[PDB]
Order: sequence, then structure tokens, then C-alpha cells
Amino acid sequence: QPDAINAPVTCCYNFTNRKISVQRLASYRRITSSKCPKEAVIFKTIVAKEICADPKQKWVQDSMDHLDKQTQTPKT
Amino acid sequence: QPDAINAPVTCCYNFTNRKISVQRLASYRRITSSKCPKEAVIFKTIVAKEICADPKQKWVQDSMDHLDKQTQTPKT
Repeated sequence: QPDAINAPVTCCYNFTNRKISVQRLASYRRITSSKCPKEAVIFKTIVAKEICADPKQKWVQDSMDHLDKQTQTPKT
Repeated sequence: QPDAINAPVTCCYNFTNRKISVQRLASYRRITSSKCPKEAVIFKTIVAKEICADPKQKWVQDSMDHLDKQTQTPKT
């Protein structure tokens, strides 16, 4: 018993495999819908160029982390 | 010479083929990216349930029209 199967499933096709400077990365909305053939990272650059990036990369593990901590500034 | 090929291409897979009441349709953002395997209509219902609908249907031709004229009210 599905429910809302006619949904625009936001998915990707390629992945910015170039070390994109964390500066260009204005934000990151990791894609991962159950209907997408492949997961990805929506590195919303500064120009709003949502770039799907392979989360299994070694440069997205660092960048995606600063975005993972670029919202609220923790304290010590 | 491409440019931004690692983009999250918002596409669909199925299409609400049931005559969805124009009331449920809160808005419509017709999908049609050059990377999507199929065009569609993002009938943003009231619950924000973006429903990709076949623009080649006979009920989406009427609904999609009221959405096509549900923004500004023309005058005579």
C-alpha cells in the first residue's frame, strides 16, 4: 500500500569529483531518497549550483563536515 | 564543454494519473530538466506533496491551467 508514488524524486547523475573548495560550498543538502538510484551530497555552492558529490570521496568527507558544522557555532 | 554536470537533477518516476481535485493542487512547478528522462508537473498539493503528473493527461490540462492562472488575477 504505497502512498504518493508520483513524487518528483530529486536525484543526481554525476558527482563533482574535483576537490571543491569549502569556500565555494555555501551549504550541503545530502540527497538520499528511497527512489533515487544513487545517494549524493547537494553541495549548494555560492552561486546556488547544487552539486551532487560522492559522499564516499575523501574531499567531500572534509568539506561535508565543515558544512555539517557551519550552521550553529558550538562553545567550549 | 559541459559545466555543472554533477547537478541534482530533480526528476520523477510515476505520475498521479487520478483526477486530483484542483483544490488539492496548491501549486504546480512543471519539471523538465534536460537531464530528466521524462518531463512532468510538480502539482504541489496542499500538504506540499509534490505530485509529478503527466502533462499529456486530460485532467492535468485543466488543473495545470487553473494553476497556470492561480497567481495574479487578471482584469477586464
